[PDB]
Amino acid sequence: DLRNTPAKSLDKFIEDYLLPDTCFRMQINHAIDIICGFLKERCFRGSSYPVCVSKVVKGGSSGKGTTLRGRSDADLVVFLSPLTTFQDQLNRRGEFIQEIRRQLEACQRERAFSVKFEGNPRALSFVLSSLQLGEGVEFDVLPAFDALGQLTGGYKPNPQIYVKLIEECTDLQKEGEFSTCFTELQRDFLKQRPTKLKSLIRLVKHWYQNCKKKLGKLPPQYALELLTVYAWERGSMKTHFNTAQGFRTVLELVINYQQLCIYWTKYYDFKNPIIEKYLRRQLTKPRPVILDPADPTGNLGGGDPKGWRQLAQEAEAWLNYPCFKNWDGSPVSSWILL
RNA sequence: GGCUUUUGACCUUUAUGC
RNA sequence: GCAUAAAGGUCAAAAGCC
Ligand SMILES: Nc1ncnc2c1ncn2[C@H]1C[C@H](O)[C@@H](COP(=O)(O)OP(=O)(O)OP(=O)(O)O)O1
Ligand SMILES: [Mg+2]
Ligand SMILES: [Mg+2]
Repeated sequence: DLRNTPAKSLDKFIEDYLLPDTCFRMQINHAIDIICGFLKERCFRGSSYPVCVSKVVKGGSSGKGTTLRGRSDADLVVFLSPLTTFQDQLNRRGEFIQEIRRQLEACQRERAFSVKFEGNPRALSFVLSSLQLGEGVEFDVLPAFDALGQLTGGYKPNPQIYVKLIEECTDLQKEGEFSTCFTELQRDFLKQRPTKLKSLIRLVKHWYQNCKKKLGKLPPQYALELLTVYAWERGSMKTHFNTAQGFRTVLELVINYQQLCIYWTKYYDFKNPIIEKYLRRQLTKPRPVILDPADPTGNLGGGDPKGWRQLAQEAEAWLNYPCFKNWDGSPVSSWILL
């Protein structure tokens, strides 16, 4: 029980309940190998029109290394050559959702594996079960347009790519509805972080699931991850820190949701006039404001004022729980941010 | 400090797709 | 070169146990 776990033993809680088991990371690497192989080697050979898979991006928990044991998805982004514009991705993702299912079910007719389902939807979702899986791994398969292309790190994406995105997102009314194209940037924001930050994120995520079971409608889990990176960057910066403090710090950010204005300039900045103007309007929006580091149009925590109202009421309640109290019963401190 | 596990960086391969 | 999985090597971060 996270609620009754002493603050001192939070790292032990993460170690044997949250950190991936070797069995788990073996279960996942295999399940991915099956589908990556499937997508590349059979799914689109039989071409009424040449469909080429340029990439299959491992994203979400798996890509970042923020997986909860036995509870994390496998999120695979499929970059297709026929998808050439963002609107192409919007207009044609559904065709490809339906085709991939059709191929998977054909591969289920052959006894290669089993699969359980489940423009309009964003992803194909299913539980894959092979011989060496059985209990099955859950999947989200995301067809997407390669807006970034192949790229060497240590360099920002071309700002023109973001000019296109912003113009396209506002010509239409779907801001942040193309975050998928920038999954590699979403990933590399967390993937290279110090180890214990990912651990802390795992802890925050499990706490979040325990609120989802209780409250139902809630802000995206990604928002809470970004809050944790924010809490870490502003209140610590050490590879070695106090988990109970960081956990309390994130909870208080959630409480301070009516004041949050958070953004990073890792993949975009204000040098380009069109981006500069858009970003500045974004920081103006009602609180909280949590910009996706990979997508300036992606405002997390922008959807539900009620969702944060409830999440803050649970976080407030949690501050009295044994996990924020030391041996002597004194409260754990929270970091003072920047 | 010892043992182990998790998460990464870089380097070299193998299969596969582009 | 990029992407997935695997194999070898070099380095590192943290955690569990002692
Ligand atoms: N940018 C976003 N905006 C709104 N919702 C999002 C966004 N990104 C993800 N989600 C939601 C939709 C999905 O149904 C749900 C699952 O995301 P997911 O890919 O599984 O992230 P994750 O892998 O890091 O968390 P998990 O621990 O569940 O695996 O989160
Ligand atoms: Mg996932
Ligand atoms: Mg998912």
